[PDB]
Amino acid sequence: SQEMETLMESIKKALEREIEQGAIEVENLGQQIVIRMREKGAFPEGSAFLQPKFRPLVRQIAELVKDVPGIVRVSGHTDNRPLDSELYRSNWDLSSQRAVSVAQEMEKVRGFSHQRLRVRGMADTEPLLPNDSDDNRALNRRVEISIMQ
Amino acid sequence: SQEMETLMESIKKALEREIEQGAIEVENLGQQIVIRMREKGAFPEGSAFLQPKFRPLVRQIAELVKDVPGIVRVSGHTDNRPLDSELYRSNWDLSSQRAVSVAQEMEKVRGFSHQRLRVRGMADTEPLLPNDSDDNRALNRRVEISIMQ
Repeated sequence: SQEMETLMESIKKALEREIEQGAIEVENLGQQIVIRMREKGAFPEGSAFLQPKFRPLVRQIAELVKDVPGIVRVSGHTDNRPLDSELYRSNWDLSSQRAVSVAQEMEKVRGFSHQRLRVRGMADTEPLLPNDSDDNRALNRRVEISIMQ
Repeated sequence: SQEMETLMESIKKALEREIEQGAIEVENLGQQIVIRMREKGAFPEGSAFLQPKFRPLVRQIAELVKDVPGIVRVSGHTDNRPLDSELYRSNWDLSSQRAVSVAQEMEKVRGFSHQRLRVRGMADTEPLLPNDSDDNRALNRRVEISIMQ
Protein backbone atom coordinates (compact mmCIF):
# COMPACT_ATOMS: atom_id res chain seq x y z
CA SER A 1 0.00 0.00 0.00
CA GLN A 2 2.89 2.37 0.74
CA GLU A 3 4.04 1.75 -2.83
CA MET A 4 0.45 2.20 -4.02
CA GLU A 5 -0.28 5.12 -1.68
CA THR A 6 2.60 7.05 -3.20
CA LEU A 7 1.50 6.13 -6.71
CA MET A 8 -1.93 7.56 -5.97
CA GLU A 9 -0.46 10.95 -5.07
CA SER A 10 1.92 10.76 -8.01
CA ILE A 11 -1.18 10.26 -10.12
CA LYS A 12 -3.25 12.95 -8.43
CA LYS A 13 -0.45 15.52 -8.88
CA ALA A 14 0.45 14.50 -12.44
CA LEU A 15 -3.19 14.84 -13.49
CA GLU A 16 -4.19 17.61 -11.11
CA ARG A 17 -5.50 19.77 -13.97
CA GLU A 18 -7.60 17.06 -15.63
CA ILE A 19 -8.98 16.35 -12.16
CA GLU A 20 -9.80 20.07 -11.70
CA GLN A 21 -11.74 20.15 -14.96
CA GLY A 22 -13.62 16.99 -14.00
CA ALA A 23 -12.11 14.90 -16.80
CA ILE A 24 -10.36 12.47 -14.43
CA GLU A 25 -11.39 11.32 -10.97
CA VAL A 26 -9.04 9.28 -8.75
CA GLU A 27 -10.28 7.20 -5.82
CA ASN A 28 -8.84 4.65 -3.46
CA LEU A 29 -11.01 1.55 -3.03
CA GLY A 30 -9.32 -0.89 -0.69
CA GLN A 31 -6.02 -2.10 -2.10
CA GLN A 32 -7.14 -0.58 -5.38
CA ILE A 33 -6.65 2.72 -7.20
CA VAL A 34 -9.51 3.64 -9.49
CA ILE A 35 -9.14 6.22 -12.24
CA ARG A 36 -12.47 7.27 -13.73
CA MET A 37 -12.36 8.95 -17.08
CA ARG A 38 -15.39 11.05 -17.92
CA GLU A 39 -16.91 10.29 -21.32
CA LYS A 40 -17.11 13.90 -22.53
CA GLY A 41 -13.92 14.78 -24.39
CA ALA A 42 -12.65 11.17 -24.34
CA PHE A 43 -15.21 9.42 -26.55
CA PRO A 44 -17.94 10.71 -28.78
CA GLU A 45 -21.35 9.58 -27.56
CA GLY A 46 -22.30 6.13 -28.84
CA SER A 47 -18.73 5.52 -30.01
CA ALA A 48 -15.66 3.61 -28.83
CA PHE A 49 -13.40 5.86 -30.94
CA LEU A 50 -10.88 7.21 -28.43
CA GLN A 51 -10.43 10.89 -29.33
CA PRO A 52 -6.99 12.21 -30.41
CA LYS A 53 -6.77 14.89 -27.74
CA PHE A 54 -7.31 12.22 -25.10
CA ARG A 55 -4.87 9.51 -26.21
CA PRO A 56 -1.85 11.17 -24.55
CA LEU A 57 -3.71 11.31 -21.24
CA VAL A 58 -4.20 7.54 -21.48
CA ARG A 59 -0.51 6.96 -22.27
CA GLN A 60 0.38 9.33 -19.44
CA ILE A 61 -1.64 7.08 -17.12
CA ALA A 62 0.16 4.04 -18.57
CA GLU A 63 3.57 5.63 -17.92
CA LEU A 64 2.61 6.53 -14.34
CA VAL A 65 1.63 2.98 -13.38
CA LYS A 66 4.09 1.03 -15.51
CA ASP A 67 6.41 0.40 -12.56
CA VAL A 68 4.03 -0.93 -9.90
CA PRO A 69 3.14 -4.60 -9.67
CA GLY A 70 -0.52 -5.40 -10.26
CA ILE A 71 -3.35 -5.99 -12.71
CA VAL A 72 -4.61 -3.00 -14.68
CA ARG A 73 -8.29 -3.58 -15.29
CA VAL A 74 -9.89 -1.36 -17.91
CA SER A 75 -13.70 -1.29 -17.66
CA GLY A 76 -16.18 0.33 -20.04
CA HIS A 77 -19.57 1.48 -18.76
CA THR A 78 -22.81 2.65 -20.38
CA ASP A 79 -26.01 4.18 -19.03
CA ASN A 80 -29.25 2.17 -19.10
CA ARG A 81 -30.78 3.44 -22.32
CA PRO A 82 -31.01 0.87 -25.13
CA LEU A 83 -28.34 1.38 -27.77
CA ASP A 84 -29.67 2.31 -31.20
CA SER A 85 -26.50 1.68 -33.16
CA GLU A 86 -25.45 0.54 -36.62
CA LEU A 87 -21.99 0.16 -35.18
CA TYR A 88 -22.34 -1.78 -31.94
CA ARG A 89 -24.52 -4.82 -31.27
CA SER A 90 -25.34 -3.85 -27.67
CA ASN A 91 -24.19 -1.94 -24.60
CA TRP A 92 -21.99 -4.98 -23.88
CA ASP A 93 -20.35 -4.37 -27.23
CA LEU A 94 -19.99 -0.58 -26.84
CA SER A 95 -18.66 -0.76 -23.29
CA SER A 96 -16.22 -3.58 -24.16
CA GLN A 97 -14.87 -1.74 -27.21
CA ARG A 98 -14.26 1.40 -25.16
CA ALA A 99 -12.15 -0.63 -22.76
CA VAL A 100 -10.34 -2.20 -25.71
CA SER A 101 -9.58 1.25 -27.18
CA VAL A 102 -8.04 2.30 -23.85
CA ALA A 103 -6.08 -0.93 -23.27
CA GLN A 104 -4.70 -0.73 -26.81
CA GLU A 105 -3.48 2.82 -26.23
CA MET A 106 -1.93 1.98 -22.86
CA GLU A 107 0.13 -0.95 -24.16
CA LYS A 108 1.83 1.45 -26.59
CA VAL A 109 3.87 2.93 -23.72
CA ARG A 110 7.24 1.16 -23.72
CA GLY A 111 7.77 -0.73 -20.47
CA PHE A 112 4.02 -1.05 -19.94
CA SER A 113 3.32 -4.79 -19.66
CA HIS A 114 0.58 -6.24 -21.93
CA GLN A 115 0.26 -9.18 -19.53
CA ARG A 116 -1.16 -7.07 -16.73
CA LEU A 117 -4.18 -5.76 -18.65
CA ARG A 118 -7.75 -7.07 -18.49
CA VAL A 119 -10.62 -5.53 -20.48
CA ARG A 120 -14.22 -5.56 -19.27
CA GLY A 121 -17.52 -4.34 -20.69
CA MET A 122 -19.95 -3.72 -17.84
CA ALA A 123 -22.74 -2.20 -19.88
CA ASP A 124 -25.13 -0.61 -17.37
CA THR A 125 -24.59 -3.09 -14.55
CA GLU A 126 -22.53 -0.71 -12.30
CA PRO A 127 -24.06 2.76 -12.27
CA LEU A 128 -22.34 5.38 -10.14
CA LEU A 129 -25.72 7.13 -9.86
CA PRO A 130 -29.34 6.31 -10.73
CA ASN A 131 -29.97 6.96 -14.42
CA ASP A 132 -32.69 9.45 -13.48
CA SER A 133 -31.09 12.48 -15.21
CA ASP A 134 -29.05 13.48 -18.26
CA ASP A 135 -26.12 14.51 -16.08
CA ASN A 136 -26.37 11.27 -14.16
CA ARG A 137 -26.39 9.08 -17.26
CA ALA A 138 -23.35 10.90 -18.70
CA LEU A 139 -21.54 10.30 -15.40
CA ASN A 140 -22.29 6.57 -15.61
CA ARG A 141 -20.78 6.44 -19.13
CA ARG A 142 -17.21 6.67 -17.86
CA VAL A 143 -14.31 4.32 -18.48
CA GLU A 144 -12.39 3.19 -15.41
CA ILE A 145 -8.76 2.16 -15.13
CA SER A 146 -8.25 0.18 -11.96
CA ILE A 147 -4.80 -0.47 -10.51
CA MET A 148 -5.07 -3.62 -8.41
CA GLN A 149 -2.35 -4.74 -6.00
CA SER B 1 -22.43 -23.87 -1.63
CA GLN B 2 -24.98 -26.70 -1.50
CA GLU B 3 -26.98 -25.11 -4.33
CA MET B 4 -23.68 -24.72 -6.18
CA GLU B 5 -22.91 -28.44 -6.01
CA THR B 6 -26.36 -29.37 -7.35
CA LEU B 7 -25.91 -26.75 -10.06
CA MET B 8 -22.56 -28.22 -11.12
CA GLU B 9 -23.89 -31.79 -11.19
CA SER B 10 -27.04 -30.62 -12.95
CA ILE B 11 -24.93 -28.95 -15.67
CA LYS B 12 -22.77 -32.05 -15.95
CA LYS B 13 -26.03 -33.91 -16.53
CA ALA B 14 -27.63 -31.66 -19.13
CA LEU B 15 -24.35 -31.27 -21.01
CA GLU B 16 -23.28 -34.93 -20.91
CA ARG B 17 -22.73 -35.35 -24.63
CA GLU B 18 -20.96 -32.04 -25.21
CA ILE B 19 -18.55 -32.86 -22.39
CA GLU B 20 -17.83 -36.36 -23.70
CA GLN B 21 -17.26 -34.80 -27.12
CA GLY B 22 -14.82 -32.36 -25.49
CA ALA B 23 -16.96 -29.42 -26.60
CA ILE B 24 -17.37 -28.28 -23.00
CA GLU B 25 -15.52 -28.60 -19.73
CA VAL B 26 -17.13 -27.94 -16.37
CA GLU B 27 -15.37 -27.74 -13.02
CA ASN B 28 -15.28 -26.12 -9.60
CA LEU B 29 -12.91 -23.26 -8.80
CA GLY B 30 -13.20 -22.18 -5.19
CA GLN B 31 -16.64 -20.64 -4.72
CA GLN B 32 -17.32 -20.71 -8.43
CA ILE B 33 -18.33 -22.88 -11.37
CA VAL B 34 -16.34 -22.56 -14.56
CA ILE B 35 -17.71 -23.70 -17.88
CA ARG B 36 -15.10 -23.78 -20.66
CA MET B 37 -16.28 -23.94 -24.28
CA ARG B 38 -13.75 -24.75 -26.99
CA GLU B 39 -13.46 -22.68 -30.14
CA LYS B 40 -14.14 -25.56 -32.52
CA GLY B 41 -17.83 -25.65 -33.38
CA ALA B 42 -18.67 -22.49 -31.43
CA PHE B 43 -16.80 -19.79 -33.36
CA PRO B 44 -15.24 -19.66 -36.79
CA GLU B 45 -11.49 -19.15 -36.50
CA GLY B 46 -10.60 -15.47 -36.16
CA SER B 47 -14.25 -14.46 -35.79
CA ALA B 48 -16.53 -13.52 -32.88
CA PHE B 49 -19.56 -14.85 -34.73
CA LEU B 50 -21.35 -17.40 -32.57
CA GLN B 51 -22.09 -20.37 -34.84
CA PRO B 52 -25.72 -21.70 -35.22
CA LYS B 53 -25.16 -25.16 -33.76
CA PHE B 54 -23.74 -23.59 -30.59
CA ARG B 55 -26.41 -20.95 -29.95
CA PRO B 56 -28.79 -23.48 -28.35
CA LEU B 57 -26.00 -24.80 -26.07
CA VAL B 58 -25.39 -21.27 -24.77
CA ARG B 59 -29.11 -20.78 -24.05
CA GLN B 60 -29.13 -24.19 -22.38
CA ILE B 61 -26.40 -23.04 -20.02
CA ALA B 62 -28.37 -19.86 -19.34
CA GLU B 63 -31.53 -21.89 -18.55
CA LEU B 64 -29.51 -23.97 -16.12
CA VAL B 65 -28.27 -21.02 -14.06
CA LYS B 66 -31.14 -18.59 -14.40
CA ASP B 67 -32.46 -19.41 -10.93
CA VAL B 68 -29.09 -19.38 -9.16
CA PRO B 69 -27.86 -16.24 -7.38
CA GLY B 70 -24.64 -14.55 -8.46
CA ILE B 71 -22.64 -12.97 -11.28
CA VAL B 72 -22.23 -14.70 -14.63
CA ARG B 73 -18.83 -13.62 -15.99
CA VAL B 74 -18.28 -14.39 -19.67
CA SER B 75 -14.60 -14.32 -20.62
CA GLY B 76 -13.02 -14.55 -24.06
CA HIS B 77 -9.47 -15.83 -24.62
CA THR B 78 -7.02 -16.03 -27.50
CA ASP B 79 -3.68 -17.74 -28.02
CA ASN B 80 -0.53 -15.62 -28.10
CA ARG B 81 -0.36 -15.34 -31.90
CA PRO B 82 -0.64 -11.67 -32.83
CA LEU B 83 -3.65 -11.59 -35.12
CA ASP B 84 -3.96 -9.84 -38.44
CA SER B 85 -7.51 -9.23 -39.56
CA GLU B 86 -9.09 -5.90 -40.38
CA LEU B 87 -12.22 -6.76 -38.42
CA TYR B 88 -10.48 -6.78 -35.05
CA ARG B 89 -7.82 -4.37 -33.77
CA SER B 90 -6.15 -6.81 -31.39
CA ASN B 91 -6.65 -9.98 -29.39
CA TRP B 92 -8.38 -7.75 -26.78
CA ASP B 93 -10.93 -6.87 -29.41
CA LEU B 94 -11.50 -10.42 -30.64
CA SER B 95 -11.57 -11.98 -27.16
CA SER B 96 -13.96 -9.27 -25.94
CA GLN B 97 -16.31 -9.61 -28.88
CA ARG B 98 -16.59 -13.36 -28.39
CA ALA B 99 -17.63 -12.85 -24.78
CA VAL B 100 -20.06 -10.22 -26.05
CA SER B 101 -21.66 -12.74 -28.46
CA VAL B 102 -22.13 -15.33 -25.73
CA ALA B 103 -23.57 -12.78 -23.25
CA GLN B 104 -26.08 -11.46 -25.78
CA GLU B 105 -27.19 -15.02 -26.50
CA MET B 106 -27.57 -15.86 -22.81
CA GLU B 107 -29.68 -12.80 -22.03
CA LYS B 108 -32.21 -14.01 -24.62
CA VAL B 109 -33.34 -16.70 -22.17
CA ARG B 110 -36.44 -15.60 -20.31
CA GLY B 111 -35.72 -15.21 -16.60
CA PHE B 112 -31.97 -15.04 -17.20
CA SER B 113 -31.16 -11.59 -15.78
CA HIS B 114 -29.14 -9.08 -17.87
CA GLN B 115 -27.92 -7.51 -14.65
CA ARG B 116 -25.87 -10.55 -13.63
CA LEU B 117 -23.67 -10.60 -16.74
CA ARG B 118 -20.13 -9.27 -16.97
CA VAL B 119 -18.05 -9.36 -20.15
CA ARG B 120 -14.24 -9.67 -20.24
CA GLY B 121 -11.64 -9.94 -22.96
CA MET B 122 -8.55 -11.68 -21.59
CA ALA B 123 -6.61 -11.89 -24.84
CA ASP B 124 -3.66 -14.20 -24.20
CA THR B 125 -3.15 -13.29 -20.55
CA GLU B 126 -4.55 -16.53 -19.09
CA PRO B 127 -3.36 -19.51 -21.12
CA LEU B 128 -4.60 -22.98 -20.19
CA LEU B 129 -1.70 -24.60 -22.02
CA PRO B 130 1.73 -23.59 -23.16
CA ASN B 131 1.40 -21.89 -26.55
CA ASP B 132 3.85 -24.32 -28.18
CA SER B 133 1.71 -26.30 -30.62
CA ASP B 134 -1.26 -25.70 -32.89
CA ASP B 135 -3.44 -28.00 -30.78
CA ASN B 136 -2.48 -26.16 -27.57
CA ARG B 137 -3.00 -22.71 -29.06
CA ALA B 138 -6.42 -23.87 -30.26
CA LEU B 139 -7.32 -25.04 -26.75
CA ASN B 140 -6.35 -21.63 -25.35
CA ARG B 141 -8.88 -19.96 -27.65
CA ARG B 142 -11.85 -20.91 -25.48
CA VAL B 143 -14.66 -18.83 -24.00
CA GLU B 144 -15.41 -19.32 -20.33
CA ILE B 145 -18.61 -18.81 -18.41
CA SER B 146 -18.05 -18.45 -14.71
CA ILE B 147 -20.88 -18.74 -12.20
CA MET B 148 -19.95 -16.86 -9.03
CA GLN B 149 -22.32 -16.92 -6.05
